[PDB]
Amino acid sequence: EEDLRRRLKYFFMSPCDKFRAKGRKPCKLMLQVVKILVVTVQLILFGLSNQLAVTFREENTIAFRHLFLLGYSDGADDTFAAYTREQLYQAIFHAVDQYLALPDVSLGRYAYVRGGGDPWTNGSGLALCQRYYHRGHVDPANDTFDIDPMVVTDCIQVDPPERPSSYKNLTLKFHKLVNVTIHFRLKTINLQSLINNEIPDCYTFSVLITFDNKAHSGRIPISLETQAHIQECKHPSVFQHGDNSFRLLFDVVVILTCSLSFLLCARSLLRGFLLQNEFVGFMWRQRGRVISLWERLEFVNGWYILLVTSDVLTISGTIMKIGIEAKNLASYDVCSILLGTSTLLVWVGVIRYLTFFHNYNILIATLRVALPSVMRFCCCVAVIYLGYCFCGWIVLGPYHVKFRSLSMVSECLFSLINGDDMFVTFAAMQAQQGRSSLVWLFSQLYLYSFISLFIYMVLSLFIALITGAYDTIKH
Amino acid sequence: EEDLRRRLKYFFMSPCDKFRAKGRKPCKLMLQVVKILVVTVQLILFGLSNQLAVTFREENTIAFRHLFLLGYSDGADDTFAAYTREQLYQAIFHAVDQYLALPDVSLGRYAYVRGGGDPWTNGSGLALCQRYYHRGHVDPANDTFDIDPMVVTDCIQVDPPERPSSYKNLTLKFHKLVNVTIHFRLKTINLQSLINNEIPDCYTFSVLITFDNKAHSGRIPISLETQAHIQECKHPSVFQHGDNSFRLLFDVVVILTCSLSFLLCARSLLRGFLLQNEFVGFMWRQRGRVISLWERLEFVNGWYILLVTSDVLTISGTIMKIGIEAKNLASYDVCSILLGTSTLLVWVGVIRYLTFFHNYNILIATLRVALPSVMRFCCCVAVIYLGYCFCGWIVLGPYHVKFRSLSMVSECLFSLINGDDMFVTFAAMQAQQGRSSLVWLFSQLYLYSFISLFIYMVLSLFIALITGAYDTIKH
Amino acid sequence: EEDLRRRLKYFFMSPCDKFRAKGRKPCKLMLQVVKILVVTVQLILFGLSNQLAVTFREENTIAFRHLFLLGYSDGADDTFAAYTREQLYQAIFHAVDQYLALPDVSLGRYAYVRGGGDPWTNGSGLALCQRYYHRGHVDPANDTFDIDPMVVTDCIQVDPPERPSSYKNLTLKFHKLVNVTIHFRLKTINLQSLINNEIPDCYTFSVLITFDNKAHSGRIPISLETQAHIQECKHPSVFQHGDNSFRLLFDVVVILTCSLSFLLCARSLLRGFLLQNEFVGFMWRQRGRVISLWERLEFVNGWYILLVTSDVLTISGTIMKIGIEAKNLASYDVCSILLGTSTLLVWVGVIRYLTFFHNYNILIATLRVALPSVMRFCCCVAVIYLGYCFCGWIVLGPYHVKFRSLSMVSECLFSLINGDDMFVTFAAMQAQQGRSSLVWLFSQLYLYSFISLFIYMVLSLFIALITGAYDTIKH
Amino acid sequence: EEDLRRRLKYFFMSPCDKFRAKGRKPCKLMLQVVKILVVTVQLILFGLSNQLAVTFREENTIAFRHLFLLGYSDGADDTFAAYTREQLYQAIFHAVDQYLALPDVSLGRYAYVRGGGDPWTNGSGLALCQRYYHRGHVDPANDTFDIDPMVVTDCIQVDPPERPSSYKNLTLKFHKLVNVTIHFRLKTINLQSLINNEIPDCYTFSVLITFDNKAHSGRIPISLETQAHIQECKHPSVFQHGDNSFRLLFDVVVILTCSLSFLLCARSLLRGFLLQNEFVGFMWRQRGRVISLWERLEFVNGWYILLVTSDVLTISGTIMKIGIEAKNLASYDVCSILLGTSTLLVWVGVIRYLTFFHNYNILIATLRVALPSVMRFCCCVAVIYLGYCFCGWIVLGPYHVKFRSLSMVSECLFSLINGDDMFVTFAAMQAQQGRSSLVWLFSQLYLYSFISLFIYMVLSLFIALITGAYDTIKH
Ligand SMILES: CCCCCCCC(=O)OC[C@H](COP(=O)(O)O[C@@H]1[C@H](O)[C@H](O)[C@@H](OP(=O)(O)O)[C@H](OP(=O)(O)O)[C@H]1O)OC(=O)CCCCCCC
Ligand SMILES: CCCCCCCC(=O)OC[C@H](COP(=O)(O)O[C@@H]1[C@H](O)[C@H](O)[C@@H](OP(=O)(O)O)[C@H](OP(=O)(O)O)[C@H]1O)OC(=O)CCCCCCC
Ligand SMILES: CCCCCCCC(=O)OC[C@H](COP(=O)(O)O[C@@H]1[C@H](O)[C@H](O)[C@@H](OP(=O)(O)O)[C@H](OP(=O)(O)O)[C@H]1O)OC(=O)CCCCCCC
Repeated sequence: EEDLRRRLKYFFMSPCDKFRAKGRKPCKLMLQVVKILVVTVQLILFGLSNQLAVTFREENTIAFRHLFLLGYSDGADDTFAAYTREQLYQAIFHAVDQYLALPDVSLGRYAYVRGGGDPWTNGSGLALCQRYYHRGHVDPANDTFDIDPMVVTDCIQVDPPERPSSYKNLTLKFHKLVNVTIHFRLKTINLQSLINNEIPDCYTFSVLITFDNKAHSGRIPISLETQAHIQECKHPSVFQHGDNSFRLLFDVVVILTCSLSFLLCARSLLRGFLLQNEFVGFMWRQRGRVISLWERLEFVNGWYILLVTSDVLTISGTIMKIGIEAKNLASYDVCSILLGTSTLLVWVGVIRYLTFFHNYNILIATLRVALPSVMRFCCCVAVIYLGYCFCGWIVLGPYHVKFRSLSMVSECLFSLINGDDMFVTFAAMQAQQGRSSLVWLFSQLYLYSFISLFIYMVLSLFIALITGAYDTIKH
Repeated sequence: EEDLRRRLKYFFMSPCDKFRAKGRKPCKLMLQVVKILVVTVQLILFGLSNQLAVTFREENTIAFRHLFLLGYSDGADDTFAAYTREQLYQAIFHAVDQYLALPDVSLGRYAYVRGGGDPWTNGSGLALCQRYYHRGHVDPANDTFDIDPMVVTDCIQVDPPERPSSYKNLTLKFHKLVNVTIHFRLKTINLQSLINNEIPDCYTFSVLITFDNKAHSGRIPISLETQAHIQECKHPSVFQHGDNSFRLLFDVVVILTCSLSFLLCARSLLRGFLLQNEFVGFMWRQRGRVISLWERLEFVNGWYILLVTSDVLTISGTIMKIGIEAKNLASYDVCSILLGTSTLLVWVGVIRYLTFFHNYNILIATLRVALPSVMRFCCCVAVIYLGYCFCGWIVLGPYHVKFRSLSMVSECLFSLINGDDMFVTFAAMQAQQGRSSLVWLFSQLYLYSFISLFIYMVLSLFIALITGAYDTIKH
Repeated sequence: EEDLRRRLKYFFMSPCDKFRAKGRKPCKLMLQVVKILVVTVQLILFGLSNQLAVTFREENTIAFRHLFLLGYSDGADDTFAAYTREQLYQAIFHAVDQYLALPDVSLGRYAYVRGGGDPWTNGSGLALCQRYYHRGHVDPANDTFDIDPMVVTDCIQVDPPERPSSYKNLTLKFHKLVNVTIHFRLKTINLQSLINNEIPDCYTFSVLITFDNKAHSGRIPISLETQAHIQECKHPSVFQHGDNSFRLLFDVVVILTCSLSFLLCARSLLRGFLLQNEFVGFMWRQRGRVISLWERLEFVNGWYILLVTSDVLTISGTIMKIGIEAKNLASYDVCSILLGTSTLLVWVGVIRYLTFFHNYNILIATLRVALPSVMRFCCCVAVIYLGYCFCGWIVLGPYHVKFRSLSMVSECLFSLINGDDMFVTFAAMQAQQGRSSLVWLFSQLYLYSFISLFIYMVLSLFIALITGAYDTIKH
Repeated sequence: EEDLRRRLKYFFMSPCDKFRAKGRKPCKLMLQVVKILVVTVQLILFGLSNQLAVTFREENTIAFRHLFLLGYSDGADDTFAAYTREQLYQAIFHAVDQYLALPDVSLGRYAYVRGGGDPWTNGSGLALCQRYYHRGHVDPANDTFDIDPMVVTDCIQVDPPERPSSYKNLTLKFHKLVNVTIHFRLKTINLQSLINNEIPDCYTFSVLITFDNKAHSGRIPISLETQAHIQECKHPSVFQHGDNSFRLLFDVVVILTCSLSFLLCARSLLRGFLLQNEFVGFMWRQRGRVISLWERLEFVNGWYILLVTSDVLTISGTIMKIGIEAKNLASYDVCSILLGTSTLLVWVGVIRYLTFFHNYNILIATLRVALPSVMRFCCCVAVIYLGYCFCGWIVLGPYHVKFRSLSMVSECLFSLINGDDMFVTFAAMQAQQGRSSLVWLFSQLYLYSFISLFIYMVLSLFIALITGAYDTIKH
């Protein structure tokens, strides 16, 4: 520390002592405070426009399941099937007879498409199709079965009449069938213009009823899918952009203020790297050996590496959100994560504002001392925790529904050590008590030892590691 | 401490040492003990009269949903709707045909109103009305839509016959409709006079059936509302006030005894302010600087500021409860909070009676040392906790019902760190596993990191702060 | 300690040092070990005979609800009612037509009673009765109502024919009715003689169908009750007492061995009282003042006061269980508590056998040091906990079902601080969000402050009191 | 320690110091690392072939309950019964009429058996049978009942016609019947050859419909059972073993590599026993007395005793899994436990690899110091915990369903101290509030004292034992 006491001990510095040494107003500091009030308000004005366009989308799918499926009651979306050979005829014919008489029984003013796509012809609106094996003759107890898997697509085409036969002659070959699908499209007008007070959207659905039979087990599940394709509709109206000028000028400010904060925060990371040369350069190997890949990262502080990354995640989400004016992108799964994960990192930066206080620093710096010791112990438990996942998946696998796959076993074993759906899993074991009573005896040894290891001892380590790292900050 | 050792060290004083110095019987202390046995008994005699008048009110609404709605089974109050154009005709006509034949199928002896209100005429009892746009012609794929929002109120009036046509000619214009409401009123006699043994009340309901269609999505929810308007009914009977003299003389005692305790407790706050002049006045800036806005509030003790406020909340609730004899106020939401929040503060004052013991003081004064350190750490977590609310609301928003609004996200994320409805949220993510499988991967990173931060570390700080503030009271 | 070092320091004594001083085999100690293996085996042989006689009793009530009630589906035992005036005629007539044709549609071989009781005549088996007000004429909007409460009992009597009219002329006066009940009895033969291999029991039920209308709110709940009256049936068979001699000789051993242990344990309490005279008698007020109501109870040890009481509870339950041979007592609610609470106290006496070990004593004597400090703090919380019960019962009372009475509020507030039915209570508040939106704002302040007081601080005191009383046993 | 400092202090040795003394590459150590990647991949390739063969098995049983049972809706598998004498005729006849017309209404191409088993004749496919008492005449109120238990098996035989009467004359004797069963078998072809691309399996079911009446209580539960008998089906096809050569050569590697690791790990246990002779042999009773059955087990380390046992459990599960090629064994309950429990012990051996680090050893060796003290305290609680099981089973036994047997009481009392199904048990007590109101008062003393003993104190001992054993590893 020969020459640069004025400069190297100005880098390591509390921001409240900036006024005493030289003094300049915090135009560097309060720029990040603006980012709190600019990014959050962007998300609320976008999140309330996404909430409106889903509660209309998911309430046409419910209205499509009652008009197009035979005997649909609420709550049954997985147990709804067809078990006889005459219920599958009555489910296909009811889905078409309600399509050929749609604007006389349904309310909402839907209209047909006269489609010209790939699973349609030149003048069709409905296309029910079959898939089955091209050559097959199976018979149990006379075991000459021949399988050549090649799907045969025998589509049936019918058009909708509006202003005032060849599908009833349908054969399915039930010992050969794979699945029967139904394709049609409907256009509607979103009449939710109370909040917009301007031109609303014009939607175009795509309903897919699937009579899937892949298990070949005498059970055909029936479902319904939609893909709400959204674009503008050609209006003869005028002056839409009187209210459109209140939302697009606000989104380019985020492109500015997060990138204007990307200029200043990254430059502070350049200034921290030039002072690495000034420090070890004049320390000309004086204390033997200086750099051991730990003294270089002292200049690199963990808060500027967070705001630089949070500016990249924000600027990659604002460009995608501009694709709502007229652009033909339909991907809200990517656009919402890039805005959502960035907003998670913007808010946790306020802890740095709470860091420079002498009474909050004790409550935070224990989470930097214990953060190695907690994460070290999490590797001694995630070896044990992966042990009970493979043992429960193959023994309690055929008999129970909760223990079926490792995406579901690791959710039912992790919710059971925190105290939820516990007696439901014990009471489900006793439905197989008389049925193969040795599995029930192993399911009592499995569900008593796993629950009394991660609650009574392993959960009690995480209490003792924080308290053991709380006495070492003031004693 | 020159002159007032007899007086300033009589203010700071344990109440059990009052007898030794001068000595007077505790007519100041035991007045608050009477307030325990006067306010609580007021609430139980009022709470058991409110319980009787609601279990009659909410069991006529259930009886109105079965008589007036077509196909109403229990448990369905949100999934009950109408999806075709003929089920809405059969739901309006069944609600009127059971109104024009009400005293021949229903038990309970209801009677009509012959109403003279604002949505009625001079001689009507039932008024079904429409609302629709005044000028509209929408059509998808021929996109000339014109909207001028102005509700048109085409009410239909019909009267009930009792002693031994123009509504069947109803058209709704389903591509233009907003909502269809139904207004009528019924009067009944509360025959629950077992506990009263005197004149009971006479009610007048107001049933509102709402065929609301605001989403314009092919789904019309059906509901029913009541506002039980309550006043007396003109009796030719005599001597009601033989049992009425057991409840109104007891309520003016609370007006006395809480205000007589407002005279003595506030005067003790005046006496604590005059001794502020006697203390710092004769300390004529002797130790440099005395008052720094912390030494003034030493005279202000936190228990007399609580009982003064609890007397204002009580006296503002006793005046409102007098409006049950003959007054025409109908507001129980304000009257019950003013009594309920006051009773919460009366009971916690008993801790002051448990404060002056040498074995309970250790168990309470740790909650005054740790109360800063817990509340400081709650500000370092409510910044993180508001981070995960915005990230979960826009990503897991369209796909799930629990994560729909911040009034519901902050209830499902807070119940998940205490161990409830945990596996229900994990099993609801896997219904969208094949459907857009990148959201499911983010919902595993979101629901494993949020749950292992506020249970394994942050919940383990609150254990270490109490223990760290429990060793500093006896070591 | 002058004279009785041989005797007073033989009273205070570990039982493993009994062999070294004088020496006698533990016929005093191992008598209590026999009580472990005699009382527990009595309960299992009695508990498995009570389990068999209830699963037959509660599976005739389910079979009676399907044969005698119109439209009874499972799961609905509180929502089952009758809302129109014609459904109450069809529910009474179906309960009688299935009684007059019972042995032709029902399986089980039930038989009639030809009853001679108090609500019957000389030759009747079925008695449907009415109760209504003797003088009443109520009318809303012409408010001259007169009430004279006196029940009029107009019973209708009909007899069952078996070997090959005046009830159809029934009028109920629905604006005057109170309730309509139905009384009959059936006799059956318990054919579950697989485990008995001797004469089984012969039952006589009593079915009570109640069309109760006390609310007068247009809703009549329908229910069914049974009282299975049990005695012997007059058999011409012989040699029942070949298997009866395996269960009554085993129950008089408990009358002996618990009372033979009442002779020795109470005599040890007499011997502890005579040595109180020998101790303070020769201490002739030597150290000033000796007895201060704490030194007398040093001789009284807390384990012999437990086994004496556990012998009284056992001997009062064995006498009652003898009333199953031929005695006409029917009270299993008293007999099972006297056996159950006694068995709870027999098992916790084994801790005394684990007390005399130098490695288990540390784990138990912390529960005698902390047991004052935990119970002192439980009085500082049960004052706060009773505060939130009265505030939640009157504000969240009319709007919600869980917060209806203090027998239910104190179960829903206590299960919410341990982590169960938490999000169910938050999601039930938002069904009244638009309906009177100030109650919903108070229900967020009520259900966030109560849950973050008894989990984050008050639950963290009980961890700090045990740890603070665990360092004071070895440091 | 005279002669063998080179040898006895080479046994006690960290494996990272093996290179410094003599030096050889870890072919002993990394063999166990191969066992991680060989046993786990064996379980995933076997677990995904068991998952496919169960989701076909349990989706034919659902398809059999809708085709063969009258009025079967989903969710009712215990409440489905028959209560009148005409519903049992309509349930037997519907199960046969859908069997004699099975290949005309059902999809899946099932075929009959023409069975030649023990409950069949020479040319039958369906066998409905009766069981009843051979001599019985019971009558209540004329109490001459005679019972001679001997089952009479009156089977009725009928054959299925395919290419284009004596069962309708059936009498059941309902006052004498025991149960009515139905036996038939069906063969189907598993058409799930997408993942196999070769010859699939050929199944043969066995459906058992049971009209069991053992309670004789007017309720006959109806159920359905299957035993999917699996073997090959005689194919005229060729070249199945092109894909079969990818799974059987991988399973004999586990037979090698776990037994090749059984040669080296057991030899290390032989070498630890020869050095017991070298240690105490040259210590010729020098320090008085050496071996006290604690110094012998110092050579026996707890990790080699675990891998030897885990090799026996693995080699006993690989031999059983070979019985899937052509062997006629059908026992997956034994084969999955021998693989599952072995895989649990393979994964926990990785803790030994995390043991030899100076920062993970503190987090693990506390679980060897506290493991006595936790297990000692678990014996002082499992005496109390067995006390509340017998007290709750006989008092809350007849009235409630959750407290019915000790296999269910010990699951509902253990899930209640961890915070699950808590308010469900409190709300179930209040359904018997008016009915025998002294049991309800005892159920509040029972469910408030048991829950505030094992959460507020006993759960707080396990936190204080870990923290008390964490300060004794670094202070
Ligand atoms: C005369 C008009 C009517 C007044 C009738 C008065 C009848 C009588 O005998 O006087 C008592 C009076 C004390 O009452 P005083 O008016 O001062 O009131 C004090 C005041 O209420 C404090 O807040 C009380 O403390 P705490 O909240 O309880 O902790 C305290 O209660 P307690 O100590 O009373 O328990 C009181 O001292 O004496 C004196 O004034 C001091 C000596 C000067 C002599 C004054 C002689 C009157
Ligand atoms: C004679 C009538 C029948 C009595 C048959 C008696 C047969 C015989 O051999 O006498 C033993 C008797 C001791 O029994 P004793 O009647 O005093 O009974 C004592 C009493 O039961 C204590 O409560 C026991 O303590 P603990 O709850 O176990 O902790 C203790 O048990 P234990 O120490 O026995 O284990 C007993 O000392 O001796 C003496 O009286 C003292 C010497 C005076 C000589 C008396 C000679 C009889
Ligand atoms: C010749 C027959 C085939 C044998 C081929 C042998 C090829 C060769 O180079 O010999 C090595 C052999 C050591 O192997 P050795 O048979 O004694 O086996 C030891 C044994 O397996 C221990 O349990 C191992 O400890 P750990 O579980 O790992 O902790 C240890 O492993 P490692 O130390 O090996 O890693 C072994 O020492 O040397 C000696 O015998 C001692 C010197 C005497 C000279 C002996 C010269 C052969």
